Amino acid sequence: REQVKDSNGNPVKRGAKYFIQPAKSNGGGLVPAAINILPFCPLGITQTLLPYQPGLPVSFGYEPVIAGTDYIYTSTTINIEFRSEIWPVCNELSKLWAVDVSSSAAKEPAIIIGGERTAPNSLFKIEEATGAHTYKLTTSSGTVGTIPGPWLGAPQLIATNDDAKTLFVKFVKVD
Amino acid sequence: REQVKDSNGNPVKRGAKYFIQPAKSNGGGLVPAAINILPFCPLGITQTLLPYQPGLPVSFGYEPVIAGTDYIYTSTTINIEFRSEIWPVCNELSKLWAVDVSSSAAKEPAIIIGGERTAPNSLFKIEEATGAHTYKLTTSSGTVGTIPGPWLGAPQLIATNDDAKTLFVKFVKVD
Amino acid sequence: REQVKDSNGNPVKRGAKYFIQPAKSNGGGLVPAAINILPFCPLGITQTLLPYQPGLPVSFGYEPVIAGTDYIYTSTTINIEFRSEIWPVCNELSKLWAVDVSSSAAKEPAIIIGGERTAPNSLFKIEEATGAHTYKLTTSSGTVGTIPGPWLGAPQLIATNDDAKTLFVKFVKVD
Amino acid sequence: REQVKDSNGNPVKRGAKYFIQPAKSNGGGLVPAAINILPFCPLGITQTLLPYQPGLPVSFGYEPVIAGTDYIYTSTTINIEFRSEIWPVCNELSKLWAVDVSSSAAKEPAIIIGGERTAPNSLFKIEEATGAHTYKLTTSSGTVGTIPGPWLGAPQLIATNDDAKTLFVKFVKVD
Ligand code: 68G
Ligand code: 68G
Ligand code: 68G
Ligand code: 68G
Repeated sequence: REQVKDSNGNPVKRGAKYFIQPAKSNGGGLVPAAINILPFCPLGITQTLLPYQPGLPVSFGYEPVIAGTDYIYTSTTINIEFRSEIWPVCNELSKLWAVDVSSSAAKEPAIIIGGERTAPNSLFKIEEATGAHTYKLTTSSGTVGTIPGPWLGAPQLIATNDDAKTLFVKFVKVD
Repeated sequence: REQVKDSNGNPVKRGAKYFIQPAKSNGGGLVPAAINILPFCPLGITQTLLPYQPGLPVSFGYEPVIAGTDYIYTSTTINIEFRSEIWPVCNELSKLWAVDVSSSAAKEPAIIIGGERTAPNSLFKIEEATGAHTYKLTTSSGTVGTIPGPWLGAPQLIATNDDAKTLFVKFVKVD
Repeated sequence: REQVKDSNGNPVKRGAKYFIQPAKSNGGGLVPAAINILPFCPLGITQTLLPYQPGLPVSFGYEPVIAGTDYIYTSTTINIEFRSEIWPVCNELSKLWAVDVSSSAAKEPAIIIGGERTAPNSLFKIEEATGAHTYKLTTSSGTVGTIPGPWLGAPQLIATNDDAKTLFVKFVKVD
Repeated sequence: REQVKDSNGNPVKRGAKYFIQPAKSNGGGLVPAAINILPFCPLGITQTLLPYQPGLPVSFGYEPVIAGTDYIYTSTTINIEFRSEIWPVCNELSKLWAVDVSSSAAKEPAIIIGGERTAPNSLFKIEEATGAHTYKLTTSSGTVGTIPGPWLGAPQLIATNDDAKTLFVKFVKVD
């Protein structure tokens, strides 16, 4: 396991703010977005198609434990949380990424917003991918990938074990 | 072929306005509704969950042809069009029901709003079912049925060969 | 004070279901609708422009008191409440009509959905208007009238003391 | 007239892409946003409340005329256009900023999206303010200012002669 690095080569700091930006793409960062109409909670996660939109920042925290370091390592379980002062819907749910485990979850389940910090579906690992400062995210339900989503076909995050669907990302420090 | 009858026993007249109401249901009539987020045209068709809502009016017209008669007969191809002065979106498409034949069409294709009068996918038949006063609609892609749709699970219309999904309806003359 | 009558001449029953339908109009009954974008709660009340839409039913209950009668009388304070099994937004607020008394209320304040049963802003009286089975509604902030609202200019309910803005209605028993 | 300068001291070039960002603000750049519900075209312009969102790019072009120079000068009439491949609504109107001159225009009219290049209401000037690198925009209806708008109070652009409402901005060169 190695220090995960941001897009400028510096190791990623626990609790600090990063945009997640899909490598080698015309569109922008990852953002919350409704994936169902009504009810529209929990929200899904999509890549915006808009080129200079950087994403909504997130920060990473270890779970469990790791009373050692202010730095994020690969292959080690974290929670991923959106960081926003404003959050005008879905307020009874958290901002933690989580894999949909509801009774309507799809065979490749959507990644939603609203996990509980300790529940197994909220745990991710960051792993090295082939590509400088390029990574992938995994979960116990599969690797994070995409399919075309409901907003003009923008990529929507799901968990999948189809290798051709993996989402490759880099982490861009919020400055 | 028999004369199709409205919910008061009278023959259904070509060009007059009817609500299409699902038989044996605590919900209301059939209404346009978005089935996709963006783009949201073409519109789909959904049964409203609200009990007192009668649906949006439609009318029926022979296609092709038929100049013998004022009435609508079973087993005979017609167009079905919503009738509404107010139509604030998807103005580039008609108000004619049609089966989705677009490149993204599901295996059980949605019934969408926007057909061309002579197009094959715009032709329906009315057929008798058991009782009442009760009918079904058929197209060359299958019988009109429903699945749970994006508006709190409200039934959404589709063309299907699954007999368990048949939507049984009555036609309520508009005042 | 007199028994208020429905559109079919029968006195109005406490707790029973009625559509409120503006007299002498091309459009339909009164319905909840968002009057602001975000936040969209509390909901406003508009007249739908769609001709055969009857409104969302309401029922009237005395407040205070009146331990006497199953019948609604003029000039006597009631609450007005929307009656719907389904209510998919604004759930932390009631379905009682009320006059907006928030810090952003307009000089002619909107009628909103969400009053508290005993608060003074949730109290209405039904009064006779010139017209058979025609009434108006009043509140301590003024008579219920309309202005053009945000949905294609559909009439939105407000409280006003401008006599030219009064909304004249009839009560149509839900059958 | 002076050469207008971007937030890095370089002269602003006609036709190149800039974000317009409000000076001294915890919110982001300027973006199209619906200001009316239905119809929702034309779009208005709002400052986003989200801190890391840079706004949607614009570019500037002389109108009329001026073929001496590549750069944008103060005190000189230009068009301002949003620049975006993705434009999923209001396609019947341009991406040009304009002052609302429609029959429903407020006393301090909204700045809307959809002007005609030669139309008077589509002409702006850039003027210096105090520091930085800081400017304002003016039109023949007044200076561009803001009021709290329909998206959680986010500032919405309008033309005004109220000096207390002046929006002070910098121009951030798009990468
Ligand atoms: C429900 C709540 C949400 C959506 C519907 C939606 C939804 C979305 C969508 C609109 C976009 C991501 C997809 C995309 O790239 O779109 C690209 C941009 C467009 C397609 C053009 C503008 C779309 C407008 C804003 C929506 C019009 C609503 C239509 C008319 C309603 C149709 C309803 C039918 C059922 C009839 C988006 C984005 C987006 N969202 Mg979103 N998002 C949310 C929720 C949140 C939310 C709580 C947050 C934290 C403040 C949040 C953040 C956020 C950020 C930072 C960003 C982006 O940069 C965005 O990519 C962006 O482009 O915004 C313009 N979102 N969020
Ligand atoms: C886009 C355009 C459309 C929808 C999104 C939509 C959509 C819909 C839906 C709302 C309903 C059918 C489903 C139902 O039973 O719901 C029942 C009632 C509700 C679910 C509660 C009210 C929902 C409100 C009105 C909309 C809120 C939208 C949310 C906040 C957007 C968030 C989106 C996320 C992605 C962020 C409906 C109906 C409905 N429609 Mg619809 N419909 C259209 C389009 C039309 C249209 C052109 C017409 C001809 C005038 C038209 C008519 C029409 C009629 C007559 C009726 C009904 O009686 C309805 O069943 C009804 O209950 O209206 C309240 N519609 N139409
Ligand atoms: C937020 C929640 C709501 C709206 C936005 C909205 C809103 C509304 C509106 C849509 C209509 C009343 C005004 C009217 O006559 O419209 C007439 C019909 C149209 C203009 C065409 C269809 C409009 C579609 C459904 C909405 C598209 C959403 C657009 C694309 C979003 C634009 C967002 C911008 C910011 C970018 C309406 C009606 C309406 N509502 Mg509404 N209503 C609600 C809320 C409720 C609600 C909780 C209930 C109890 C189930 C409820 C009931 C209800 C009933 C029974 C009825 C009607 O009969 C309605 O008049 C009707 O025509 O529905 C189609 N509504 N409700
Ligand atoms: C209709 C079309 C539009 C809106 C409703 C709307 C609307 C808006 C709003 C949402 C924001 C600006 C205000 C803001 O800061 O909000 C900040 C973030 C939020 C308030 C949370 C997310 C709200 C979600 C995305 C929409 C939910 C709609 C509700 C559920 C509808 C209920 C309606 C009731 C009547 C029933 C916004 C932005 C926004 N827009 Mg917008 N915008 C448009 C149109 C466009 C448009 C054509 C473009 C060119 C691609 C476009 C771009 C654009 C960009 C780049 C950005 C931003 O960065 C934004 O500030 C942003 O934060 O996006 C999330 N927009 N655009």
